[PDB]
Amino acid sequence: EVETFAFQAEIAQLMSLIINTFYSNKEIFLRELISNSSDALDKIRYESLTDPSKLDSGKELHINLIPNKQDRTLTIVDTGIGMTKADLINNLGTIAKSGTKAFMEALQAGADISMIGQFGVGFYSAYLVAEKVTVITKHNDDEQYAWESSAGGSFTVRTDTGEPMGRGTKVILHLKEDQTEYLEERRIKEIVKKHSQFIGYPITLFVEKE
Amino acid sequence: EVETFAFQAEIAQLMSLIINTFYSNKEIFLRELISNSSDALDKIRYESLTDPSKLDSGKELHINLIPNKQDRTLTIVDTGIGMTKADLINNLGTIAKSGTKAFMEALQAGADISMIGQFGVGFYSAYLVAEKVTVITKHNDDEQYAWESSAGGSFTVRTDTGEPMGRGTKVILHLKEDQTEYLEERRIKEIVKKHSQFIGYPITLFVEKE
Ligand SMILES: CN(C)Cc1ccccc1Sc1ccc(O)cc1O
Ligand SMILES: CN(C)Cc1ccccc1Sc1ccc(O)cc1O
Ligand SMILES: [Mg+2]
Repeated sequence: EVETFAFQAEIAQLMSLIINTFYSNKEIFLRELISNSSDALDKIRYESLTDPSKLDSGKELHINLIPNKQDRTLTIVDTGIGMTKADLINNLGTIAKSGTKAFMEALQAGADISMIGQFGVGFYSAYLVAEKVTVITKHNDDEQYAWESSAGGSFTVRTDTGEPMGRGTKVILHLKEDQTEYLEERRIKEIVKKHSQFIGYPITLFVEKE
Repeated sequence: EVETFAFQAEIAQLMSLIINTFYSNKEIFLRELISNSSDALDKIRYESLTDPSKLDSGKELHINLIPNKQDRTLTIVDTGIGMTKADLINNLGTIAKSGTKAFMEALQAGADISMIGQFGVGFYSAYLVAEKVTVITKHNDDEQYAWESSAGGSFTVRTDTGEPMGRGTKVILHLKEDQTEYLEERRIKEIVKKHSQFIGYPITLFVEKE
């Protein structure tokens, strides 16, 4: 079963703004997704402080960056707290309606798109570079699910019978045809060093067979 | 009953660093505390999206800044999710052990104290300006508690029979004798505009009788 949901009007508006506004500084999408991963890792760490069994689904707390030039995908994997099905449907665990409001009011007051993460909706900066985003997630309290959207007002949720993850979130960015620089090792390294050099979890940039 | 707890060695180390390092840019303490309040407000908002009764303890989501020159206190009040007794004992709901580690490693790599909030331990920047901090908190799942510390390696927790808060957190900064500029209306306004101008909750700066 694939279930299809409509985005709330404000989130649809946010994604259309991200897709259609001319804005050259697209590289901040990776900082925002790594920041979300770090937040998710913080959350499972915090829960584990009083219930160590929370880590039975995986003790390692890390972020992996996986480019694939054949599929034209960049995948960000974390072993953080993950998302339940209900979290996925609630705009990926965000307060996206109120966050979008505050982001829009800030843009009116002289903010720019790079400040999106201050308003809790940094995930949607993925659409600066991706035509489609697939999110695979596993939370301790639910089964493994796949969320997907190519924007256009709707997203799908289905149970994921793919590779079991144990716990965490994978964001698969199906890149736009003119955004393949974000598959290049030196480009990813540059962005991580520029924007994410002090993240408190190991970030491993995977290599590809040439 | 007043219970006294020792800080973990790493947190005690962090507070001693904050208290003893020469660092003139102390004003960032307010940005960090407002940011924590905004995070707590985001959390109760998110919970309320699927269980509206979470707001039975108070529908208003806001931040108040209350200077008191007679007591020499600056109080930051929020109606966010609040903290249970267990949260208070776990370093105010932070991952302070791992966060302190990452903050220290960043300081070695060219970070400065103003970046403390990136590592989840921004609360402790309160000790840039306060000799003592009192935290009154009420979470939906627990009773109202008061946490207190003048650093020096220990903190206390007691049930609070003061004014019932409903839900949220009050951080009371008992300011150092040479830090009373942070009670001045124009100074607080300047800092809020400089560092917190896009927070998505109303921030109300209370006035005093002269
Ligand atoms: C809402 N929670 C239950 C989970 C959660 C909380 C904070 C941050 C991330 C997350 S999950 C996640 C979402 C987006 C992403 O890009 C990476 C992630 O790890
Ligand atoms: C751990 N949670 C259960 C609560 C919580 C989560 C995130 C941020 C703040 C908080 S509570 C709080 C702590 C410090 C402060 O300065 C202001 C606050 O509102
Ligand atoms: Mg944050």
